[PDB]
Amino acid sequence: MIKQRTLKNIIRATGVGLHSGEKVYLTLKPAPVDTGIVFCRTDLDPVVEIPARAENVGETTMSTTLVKGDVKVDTVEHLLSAMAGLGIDNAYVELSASEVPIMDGSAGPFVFLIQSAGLQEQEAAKKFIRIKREVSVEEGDKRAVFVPFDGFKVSFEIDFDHPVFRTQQASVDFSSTSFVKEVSRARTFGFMRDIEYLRSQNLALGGSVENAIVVDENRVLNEDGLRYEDEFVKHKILDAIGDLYLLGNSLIGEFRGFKSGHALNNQLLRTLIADKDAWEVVTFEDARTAPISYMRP
Ligand SMILES: CC#CCOc1ccc(C(=O)N[C@H](C(=O)NO)C(C)(C)N)cc1
Ligand SMILES: [Zn+2]
Repeated sequence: MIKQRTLKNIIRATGVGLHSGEKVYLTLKPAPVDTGIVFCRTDLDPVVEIPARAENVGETTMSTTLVKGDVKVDTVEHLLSAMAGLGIDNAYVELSASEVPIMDGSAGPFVFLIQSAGLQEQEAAKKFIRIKREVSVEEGDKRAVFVPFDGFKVSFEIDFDHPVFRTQQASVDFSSTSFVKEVSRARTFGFMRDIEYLRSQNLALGGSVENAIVVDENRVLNEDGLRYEDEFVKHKILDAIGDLYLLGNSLIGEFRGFKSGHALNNQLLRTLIADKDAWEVVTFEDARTAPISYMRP
């Protein structure tokens, strides 16, 4: 069988929230079978747990935020993209603040911290969600779609009227290309002109060339340039993988994004969940037959 996975050992990371600018401690802890991903705010008294599920998504303005009453966990998408890429089903995510650390702006440091500690396969089948029919959400010129596909594929299109914006479309098939090599290192991006407005709203407070691609009026400000020729659209793919992982199970299908973001990604998940005839929970007794393959633990 394709087994569920958790962490072999507890791992720790320190960083700052991209939007809050606040120092934060992140701890990833091994979790038992069928736990899912659960956030734990250890700076609160009492401590608050927020399961990483589509129903707990409260805000989608700049990042995906989880909410439980008056308690929040901001910018969960890059850590969840790393967990989805590596096939982590169960984990406790302890945070000392309301925002996950931005690290270098990509999923790269999270992928490394997890792979350093290593993965533990658990004696229970991994549950997948197969897309049986097309599900789509549109709002204005923005669109987010699930199409049946025997594997996992992400297609994305962005349309920025800026001189820096190169390849604005990309399609990644996870049967042909690894998450680690092709997507994990794609950093988040911001426009210098927006950062001014964002900081007046207490947003992007921790943003810098150290954790983001910073775009000027005509070029990338970062001394060392880009990690990929199409790093902007590859980061949008990284975000969709993370937002989609809030479904709580790995998807077997194709995601297509057209100028979409966190808000529409969550709306698509909400529509899929509601449209129960569009999907089915499946397990694979033989990994040789399975449409999605994961790296050895
Ligand atoms: C100096 C300096 C600086 C950096 O400042 C910012 C400001 C905002 C963002 C942001 O909103 N990013 C989003 C993201 O990746 N959500 O996961 C994205 C790409 C979907 N809009 C990123 C960096
Ligand atoms: Zn992002």
